[PDB]
Amino acid sequence: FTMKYVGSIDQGTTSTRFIIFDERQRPVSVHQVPHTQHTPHPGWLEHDPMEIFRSACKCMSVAIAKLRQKDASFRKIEAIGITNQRETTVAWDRVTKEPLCYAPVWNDLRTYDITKKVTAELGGGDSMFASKITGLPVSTYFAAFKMRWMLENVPAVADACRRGTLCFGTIDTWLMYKLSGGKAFVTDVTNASRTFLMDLRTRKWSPELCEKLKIPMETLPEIRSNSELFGYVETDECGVAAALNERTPIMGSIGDQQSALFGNMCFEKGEAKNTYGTGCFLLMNVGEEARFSKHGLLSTVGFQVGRDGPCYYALEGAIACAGATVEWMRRNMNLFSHITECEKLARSVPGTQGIVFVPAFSGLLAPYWDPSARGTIVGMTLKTTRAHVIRAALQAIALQLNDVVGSMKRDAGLNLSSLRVDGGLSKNGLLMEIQASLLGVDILVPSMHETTALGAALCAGLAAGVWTSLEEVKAVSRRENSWKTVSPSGSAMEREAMIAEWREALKRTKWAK
Amino acid sequence: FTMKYVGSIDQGTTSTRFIIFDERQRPVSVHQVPHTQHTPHPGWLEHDPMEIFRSACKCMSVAIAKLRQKDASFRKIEAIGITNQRETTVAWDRVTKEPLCYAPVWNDLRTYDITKKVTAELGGGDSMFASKITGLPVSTYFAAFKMRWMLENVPAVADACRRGTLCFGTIDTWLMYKLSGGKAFVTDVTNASRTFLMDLRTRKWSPELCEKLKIPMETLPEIRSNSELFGYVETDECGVAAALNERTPIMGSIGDQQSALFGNMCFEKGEAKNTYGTGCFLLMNVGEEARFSKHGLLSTVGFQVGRDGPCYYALEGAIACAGATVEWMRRNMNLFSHITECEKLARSVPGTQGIVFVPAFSGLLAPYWDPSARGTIVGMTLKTTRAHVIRAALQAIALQLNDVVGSMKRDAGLNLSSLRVDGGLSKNGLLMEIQASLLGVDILVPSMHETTALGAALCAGLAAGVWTSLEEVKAVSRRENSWKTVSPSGSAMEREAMIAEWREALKRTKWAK
Ligand SMILES: O=[N+]([O-])c1ccc(OP(=O)(O)O)cc1
Repeated sequence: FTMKYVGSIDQGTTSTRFIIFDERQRPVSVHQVPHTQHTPHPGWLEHDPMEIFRSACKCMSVAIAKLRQKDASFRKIEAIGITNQRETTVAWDRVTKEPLCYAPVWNDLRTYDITKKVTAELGGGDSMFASKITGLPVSTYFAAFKMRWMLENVPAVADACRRGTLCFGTIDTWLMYKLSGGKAFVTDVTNASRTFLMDLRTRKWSPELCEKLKIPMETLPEIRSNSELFGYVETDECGVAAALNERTPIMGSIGDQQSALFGNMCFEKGEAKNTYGTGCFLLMNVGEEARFSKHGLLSTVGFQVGRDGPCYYALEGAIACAGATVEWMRRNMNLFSHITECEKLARSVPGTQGIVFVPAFSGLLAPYWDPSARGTIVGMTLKTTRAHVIRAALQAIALQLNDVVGSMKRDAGLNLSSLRVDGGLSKNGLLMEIQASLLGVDILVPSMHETTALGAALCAGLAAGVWTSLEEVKAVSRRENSWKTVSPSGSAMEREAMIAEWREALKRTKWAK
Repeated sequence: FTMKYVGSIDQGTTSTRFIIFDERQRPVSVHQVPHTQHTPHPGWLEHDPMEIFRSACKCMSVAIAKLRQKDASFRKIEAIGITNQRETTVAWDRVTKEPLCYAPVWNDLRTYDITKKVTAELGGGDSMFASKITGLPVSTYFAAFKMRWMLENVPAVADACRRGTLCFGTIDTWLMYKLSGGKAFVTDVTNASRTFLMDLRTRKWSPELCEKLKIPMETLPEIRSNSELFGYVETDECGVAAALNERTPIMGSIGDQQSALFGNMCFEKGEAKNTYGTGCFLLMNVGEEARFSKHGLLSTVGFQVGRDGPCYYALEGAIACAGATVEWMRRNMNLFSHITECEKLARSVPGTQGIVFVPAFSGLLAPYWDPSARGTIVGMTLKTTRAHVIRAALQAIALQLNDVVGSMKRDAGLNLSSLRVDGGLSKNGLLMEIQASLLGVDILVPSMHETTALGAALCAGLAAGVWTSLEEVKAVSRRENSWKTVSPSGSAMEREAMIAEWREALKRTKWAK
């Protein structure tokens, strides 16, 4: 007769949150705790993994306490799910159970040398040399290269290898270990697919790649699915085992972007979501068979519910961040003071009237991957004003979105039936409209924006029988969490012409070096 | 003897001033009357010649009246100089003593069709066909075309020519005619060199060009030098004769840009001035023989002191968007509000850190005439701020002058000796510093910034024997009216880098259509 509840640890780049969902998929208690963004050298970023673990734990205790106040009958959480910033890589010790050093983060660039050394000496100049095993190019992001760095550069890690005590893992594995008090060394397929060490289609580790990249398989955890028993919460770090009252299984684990994909109900092929945040990503569910990319996209696991469940696959494109760009204009250029001005300034003109603004501040991502491109504005006259500039920026973000979707259609051989939006600037109507116009499809916007956290809880709830199937999940959602829907409103010669402007502008972005 | 004074009528585009100078060259009295800007169609601008005449007479009597009140040694004006907006052309009747229409202004675009006709039907498509005679390209600015336009399109002008009663003249000629009572019908070599009817080398009306453009040599006045007896003031309009008290000679006449060149003492070859106004006009003194441009620059007369005395020639170049760029950043982009904030913001960063801001809003004038070039910013990152964008705008202005100056050096076979500056933007200390650094010459900023008015006052005063030579003229200024100097303060590698970024950036400006 009382509510069943599922727990979600959302371990992000800048903070950690615990969200408790009820069986109707509503966030009923939340707590958030930030952690320190250590940047020792230009271009490095690094996290304290004990800080992360303690944050996770504080979030669970405070969230649990806040719910108890709201619902005094609630005795236990059915299960806990983990979603996490991917690729960020932790090194720890099997016996001390303690980190050997700080965790270099997804967008950290200390792995640059090692990246060229790998392309050159292991894959003769082709970045895409192992893209049929991993689904990925050689890039600074991926875990194996951070792993490599910490073996070369960090004495205690180099040391711990010798002794057979060295564990490596992405943040899912790290949290999941420490929560288990040391008893669990596992990872899920979505996180593993970002190591550069896993085979995309088998979802097993690749001895070819470990051997080549010089990573002892002893260090690596057991790959499992996203939805199944990973272990139990058995730490009393900030009272957590106490607050949970019963022993609580961890039955969900999944990378943030996939988790947003899962939690926005993109279960069918052609369904896709655009997430905002510390980084911005478009993922498309492409179906049961992997799709590789000739147009600079990543091939990756969408989700796999259960060991024997079918594996859904995805293509992934990183774009510009509406948010970063908007904040830059406000805080660096002073083109407005508060975010409400932004949309009105953009709305106050009927177009860019000639200008294009390519916000390639740290290179061009998406189907272009040009790290020499820098932020550029073209076409300005004495009549141009900050309204045009702000507008052009929002157009620019829709435009890379479109080139990325273009690339996805080609690689995947499918259409994008719908785009779901989530992360902050899904709340800008004008942007949602231009996106809607340019892609020629609908843009869904949930009123329960909390969908990244939800994915992991759905994973954990499915596994534990809170919800019974993907069908029930979808139904409860349709029934409980409402969803605004933005429809296209463009010509074709508008679309063709705005893109034509865009094409010419990109030619003028090459700057660095 | 007693104290001597010289008056200067500074007849500009938006207002007329009268400045009385004392023999130490200090402005001791000023009055300024504006006049109406008639814009009968887009791109057209014209002026009321009798309103301008009345403004000049008002300014004279008020400035005089004000001076008697504050200076008991001021008995009379020894001579009057006239400086004027060039190219603006007035048509009047020898017997009614009055205009037959309003006066098309220098930047008036009604002459467009006529100049296309002239380029094809007389140049075979080469706008430079008569540049070796005139020093000038075919353009809407120059007076013959405005003369042609009024002949063709203003029935009263056509008629007056037929009766033999039509007078054409640039503003100097008109002012000197009406002040004369209708006696003097004269022009000075600097004004005449902007007509497209003068042979640069001889300084005579070219019978061929008058014949070819079908402008009759009977409509034109006598070309004299800048400094000599032109006539006397013989009107009592707005009480001017009663105020002058004693009969007063007119002994100086000089086009505004050349007047600023003279007033800044640029008497030797290699000496130049730049007015930093809305746009920039740079003039270099190239010496005693004409020099023709192979970089699109204008060849003109600099000055001529005394009838048939030595005649110094100049090269002239513009930029369109100097102060307009500061202003644009203020009103269109909100990068700042008060005008003091501009220099403050630009100093707050050590440099542009990668970015170039090419402010070619109305296109590139200067030695790379390109109307397809538009406003563009390259090089931006998330570290970029309005401070950087502002500093880059200062650098841009300085980089164009550099390019302009570079072309003058090539055209003349001379080094830039030094650059004297005036205009509002010369008060921007950082811009002058950046400019000295790039040109590797001293920049001279006069504290008495009334340099246009002074040029004409000096011409009149030399001719009247208030000052006896140019050496004396220089001596008094160096002594009395103190100059600030700004020396180069940068490395040759910072110079060469900034110019290399500038040249790279210029290749990205092509946009319009
Ligand atoms: O540089 N200009 O374009 C420009 C030049 C002169 C103007 O008017 P003035 O200052 O009264 O002569 C106004 C604008």
